[PDB]
Amino acid sequence: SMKIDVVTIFPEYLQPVRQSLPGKAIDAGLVDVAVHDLRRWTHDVHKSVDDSPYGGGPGMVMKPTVWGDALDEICTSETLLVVPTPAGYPFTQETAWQWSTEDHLVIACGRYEGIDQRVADDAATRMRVREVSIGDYVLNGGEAAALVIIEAVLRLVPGVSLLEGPSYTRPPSWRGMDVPPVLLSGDHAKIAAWRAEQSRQRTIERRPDLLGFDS
Amino acid sequence: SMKIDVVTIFPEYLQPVIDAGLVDVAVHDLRRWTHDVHKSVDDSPYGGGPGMVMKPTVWGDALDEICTSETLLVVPTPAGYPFTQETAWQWSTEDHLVIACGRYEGIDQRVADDAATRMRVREVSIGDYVLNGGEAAALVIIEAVLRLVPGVSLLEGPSYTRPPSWRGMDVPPVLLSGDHAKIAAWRAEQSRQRTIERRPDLLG
Ligand SMILES: Nc1nc(Cl)c2nc[nH]c2n1
Ligand SMILES: Nc1nc(Cl)c2nc[nH]c2n1
Repeated sequence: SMKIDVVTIFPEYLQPVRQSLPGKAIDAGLVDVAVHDLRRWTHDVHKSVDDSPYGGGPGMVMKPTVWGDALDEICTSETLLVVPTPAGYPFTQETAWQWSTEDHLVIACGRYEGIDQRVADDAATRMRVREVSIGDYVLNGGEAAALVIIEAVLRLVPGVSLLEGPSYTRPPSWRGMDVPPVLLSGDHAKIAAWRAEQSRQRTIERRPDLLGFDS
Repeated sequence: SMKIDVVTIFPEYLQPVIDAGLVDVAVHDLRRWTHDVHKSVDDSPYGGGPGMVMKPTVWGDALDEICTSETLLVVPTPAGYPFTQETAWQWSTEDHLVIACGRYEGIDQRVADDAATRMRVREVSIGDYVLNGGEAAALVIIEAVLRLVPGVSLLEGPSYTRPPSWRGMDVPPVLLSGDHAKIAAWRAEQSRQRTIERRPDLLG
């Protein structure tokens, strides 16, 4: 069974991990997900986790000291440390398959302008570290990305290309819109071929990159 | 002022949303619009194959109640157009977003096609991986859009803060130099190197 530890300053926000696909995985005993408040490893009265960036710039950077202490306690040499960041390597379906075989994922959720780079650099001297992005958009922090990664990985664990075209179910006519007749015909070869043509049309239109075309 | 309605069979997933003003996020249990005592939301796919397809009659009723002509209907799906920061900026000025969360096998296509005859519909993916359902994607979309609502190229390089020395690693001395033109040039080179290494697709 897999162990996933999530470290965040917003532990309550990782509640969606519950009943859902990850929730079912947890209750089936296929994974254990534990969420940790980063502030647990602070020592000052104000529980500060961030400070202004060296060299200037807007916002705050998360302090290495607190993160270092947290990861010391939670990680081992076998840990795969996942660091969600807009500046990361792309997280893809291939990545999800790869991580689905891991014994222990630790996900370090950052906020503000991110985590002092020395945290990942230091961790990499003792364990495998993967800084990853889940897409080309900006988030306030890594927490929502952690949920996406957990969803993409867990649905692949034992025990749990091109675009899929349109799908239909009953009734065969609805608001004057009919299900494509071929889908009702029971002709496997014809259905297979129609579904391939639909997938091609959709992939060209929506994701031409998947077929090696521009945009 | 933006209103976001999310429709899902997992309302608790999305439930915990700041609470600062002109932004209302309401979550709706899709089972509210089911017709049968079993509260069925999906059915076997026409043409065969694995999985289930979400029912058009249920989704049709839900969207009829929740949507208006002004609504931007967002449908998270792995088969979508890509959701990008450009998309986020566009949607941030919308008065009403409705996010229809379904299982990845899909909502019967007639739902989106019907809706598109009376409102703007956007089927979108948030990346190149499959999720079992659109719920986590909706969280990402809501976050990416709302942080662009006032008061609601190249990769960035490494950042640093106190202490100047930690576990044998010093903050790059240039950042402490007070030469701010040089600091900008150093950061640009860091960005170049990181983009080449991690995201060469961004350079062409
Ligand atoms: N904070 C954060 N984390 C991850 Cl993985 C991201 N992927 C895209 N934007 C992102 N922002
Ligand atoms: N179910 C689902 N939905 C959306 Cl928007 C996705 N975007 C990428 N993978 C996805 N999977």
